[PDB]
Amino acid sequence: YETIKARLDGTVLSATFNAPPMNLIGPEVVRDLVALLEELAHPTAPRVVIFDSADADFFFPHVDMTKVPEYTAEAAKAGGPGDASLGMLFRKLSQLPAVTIAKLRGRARGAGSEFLLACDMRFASRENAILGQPEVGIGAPPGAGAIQHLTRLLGRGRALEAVLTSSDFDADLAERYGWVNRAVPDAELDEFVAGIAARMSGFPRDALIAAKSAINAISLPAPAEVRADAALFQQLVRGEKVQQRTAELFKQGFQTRGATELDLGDALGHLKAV
Amino acid sequence: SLTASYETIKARLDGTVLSATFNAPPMNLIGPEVVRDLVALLEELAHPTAPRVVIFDSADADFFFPHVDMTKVPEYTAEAAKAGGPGDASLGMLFRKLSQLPAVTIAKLRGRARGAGSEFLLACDMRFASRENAILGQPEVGIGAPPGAGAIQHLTRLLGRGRALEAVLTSSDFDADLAERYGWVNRAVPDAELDEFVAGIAARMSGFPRDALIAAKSAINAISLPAPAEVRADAALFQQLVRGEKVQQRTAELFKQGFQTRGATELDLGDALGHLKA
Amino acid sequence: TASYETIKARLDGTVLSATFNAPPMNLIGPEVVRDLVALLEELAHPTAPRVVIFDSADADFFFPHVDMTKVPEYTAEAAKAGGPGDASLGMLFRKLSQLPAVTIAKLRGRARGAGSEFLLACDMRFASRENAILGQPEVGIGAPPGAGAIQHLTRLLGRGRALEAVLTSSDFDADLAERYGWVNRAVPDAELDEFVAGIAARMSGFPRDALIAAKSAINAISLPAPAEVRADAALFQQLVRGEKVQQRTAELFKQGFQTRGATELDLGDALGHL
Ligand code: NA
Repeated sequence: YETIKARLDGTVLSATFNAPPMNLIGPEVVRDLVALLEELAHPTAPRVVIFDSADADFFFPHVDMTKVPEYTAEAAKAGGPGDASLGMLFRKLSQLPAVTIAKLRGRARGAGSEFLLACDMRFASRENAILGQPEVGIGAPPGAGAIQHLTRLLGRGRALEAVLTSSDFDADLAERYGWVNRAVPDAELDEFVAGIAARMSGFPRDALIAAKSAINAISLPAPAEVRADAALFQQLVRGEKVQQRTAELFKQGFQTRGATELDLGDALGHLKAV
Repeated sequence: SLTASYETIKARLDGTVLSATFNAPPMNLIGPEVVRDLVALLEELAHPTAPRVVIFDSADADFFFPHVDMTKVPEYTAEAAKAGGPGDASLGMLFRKLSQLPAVTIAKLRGRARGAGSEFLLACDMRFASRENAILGQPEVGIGAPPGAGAIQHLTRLLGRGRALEAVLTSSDFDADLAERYGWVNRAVPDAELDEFVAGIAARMSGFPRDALIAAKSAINAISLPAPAEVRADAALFQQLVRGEKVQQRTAELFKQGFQTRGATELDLGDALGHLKA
Repeated sequence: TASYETIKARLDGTVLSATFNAPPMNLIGPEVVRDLVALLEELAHPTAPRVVIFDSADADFFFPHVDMTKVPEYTAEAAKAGGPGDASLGMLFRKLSQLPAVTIAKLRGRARGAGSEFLLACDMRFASRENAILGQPEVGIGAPPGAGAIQHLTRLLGRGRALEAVLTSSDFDADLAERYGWVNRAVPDAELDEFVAGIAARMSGFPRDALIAAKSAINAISLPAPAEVRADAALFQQLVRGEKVQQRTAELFKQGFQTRGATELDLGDALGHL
């Protein structure tokens, strides 16, 4: 794919997001993810997919704020009527027959964090993984699953903290809060994740699918709630207050590889109230 | 900076951040005055131009709230009723209104918060506790009733079944570090850093769009709060057991040893309960 | 107090210490299930002990898993505890969870499969840092866990960590089990007996109706519905009928399953070699 480099080692696929300049989630990333999910639904597809990033500093910084309609239209192609949202695409990711493992170095914010949250397991580099939900600070509630996943993983208090402060969390704090399964030393992370994927590679396909389906049924929101979250994000992200705050962010180097994106959580605290 | 302040709650507004300090001597028992003032504060905070964020703390040297005043239950329940509709005459329903406020609420804990005191903190949006001096507990079962103002609903969700059964059924006191490990508080913070930490959190949210804060909070609450019927059921059961013979006898024994005074029984109530003889 | 063939019981005031002792290796077989059914009946009485501490007499195991050579027999025993469609360890363990008596599982050594599910059905779990091991080997063999691990682990661990524990079928030490939420706390082995005795003692003088009321209210929020317990069992049964489970179970027996060898001592690892 244009934005996803795939290497298949047995029944384990390594899918690497490589969408220069900085791995924004735009229409091409979404299009290629839609195509990948279609492939991974095949009976003889890999049992396990490991997701990682080719970018030095980011997994995904967030969605491309200049292409919201465009990436939304790509996301719609994965679903049926009512599913024109990144949120419903990430729901399909969560329900995939393949076991998905997110391996995080560097920064994953906004829908970047939501992508990780939709995967089955998250393992993060202690030294360099950073998670955040900048959406509220910019001016919209998270629209692709953070509300649904974080509330269940973190519990009410910690989810309110993460979502409403829009602050950045290092890997150790993310582990303590439950946002990732575990923080692992950077030097051990690749081997640790490869080993886990190798565990499951030899297990009966139907057992993996049955157990995952059963756990998902208990722990995923209903589609109505996913669609409601997306609709409210889609409304507020087009609103005047978000326009003004995003305009200030653009002046300060938003969607460039600089201080604003590297330390976006901090940057939001300096924005003038609208 | 116009904002109401009350006999038992010292409230002041600095921009869009309200600081509200509970100060109800002699020892911050949740009595009718505290409940009345909290009812009034929650009504004020429903206004669209009200503060984005409220920081709650305590003026008391040793307690946030020790628990409810067990000598004034009908009187404080009557005050609590004024916050809601028919069937909402309970601290549980008052604390549900607190949870659902448009304002983001931060509980800053030093010293002891037990019973309905812990339940107040649990109803707030975020809890940050002094590592050195914060203590949490649910003494209700040890006295002889299940918690009646939300601890069952909140702790089961935050702690999970096993740890909630441990906390509620043992009525033991938890220090800040263990409270954090169990999920009763968001984080334990060194005492010397706690004020600045909480101020920073509040300052973050102070400049964020009001509608985004409210939208996100409301959606999170929808997933994680009980239904009103469950809150009312929790309250009903507590109000009846606090009048059964065992609670009356054990409460009387506790009063004999200094319950509702600033002494060993209240400073270490978790321990006191374990030594009461059946 | 009553002692049983496989459950050695001592009553001290209002605290019952019930020790599982079913040689050669504490498999959950028909005798264990029979005796557990009888014990649950006794513990329903108004003047039963307020608290029960469960432990094991076996040097290496709490319960390794069920005796897979006696499935009809132990199932028939479990059936006696419930109504139509309750002939499952899942429903038996639900009855355990709903007991008026407070149950504390004190874990040394290995508890896997339905052994872990027994512990999960108890009210509190405290584990020896040095020697407690937990695992759900079911997916590795080829079915989702059928006796409550799906329902309990998803709630206690959250989606990500539950998917990890269930899909990997890996063994978890006490410290990791505590971090993930599978046990309440990990305690040094030398302190574990005193710690658990202290917890039981806290509750010994508490009003019976308060303990029962609070436990019932917590269970109502945190237990699955009976239909979901029945469905967990049925899903396990569908997959267990399949060729892969039959084949992999046979290979495990060929490698010393249900004997005190490497396969049972280190079952998590053993599944990876199939
Ligand atoms: Na948790």
